[PDB]
Amino acid sequence: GPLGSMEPPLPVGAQPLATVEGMEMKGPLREPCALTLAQRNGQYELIIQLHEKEQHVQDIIPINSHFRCVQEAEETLLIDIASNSGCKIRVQGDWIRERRFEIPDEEHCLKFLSAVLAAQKAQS
Repeated sequence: GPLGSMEPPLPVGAQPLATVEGMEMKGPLREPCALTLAQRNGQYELIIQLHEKEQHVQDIIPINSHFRCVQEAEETLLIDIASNSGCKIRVQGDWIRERRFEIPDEEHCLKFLSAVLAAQKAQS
């Protein structure tokens, strides 16, 4: 019913815990995107989707020490929700040097931040 006529863009094995629409900002320019948290193989992983004109690029960014989500701060992994209402976060790790992301949808931001925060909180 809720599923589309064709397999979803996200991995089949992946279990999208939460899905939200955000915007990826980069020094030279920005580009609309979407942040989706999913659990695969009993592990937590964050998938970043870019609304690229060509095709939705699938970026697999596993959640762990290498992956960090800082909410408008140098390193505020413990707290992220406190800064609701248009939340801006930054991701840095082996997969990517540094990229910015934002979610203007507060209601959606709560689920995204809560799910992602819980994932990192549980790991560390």
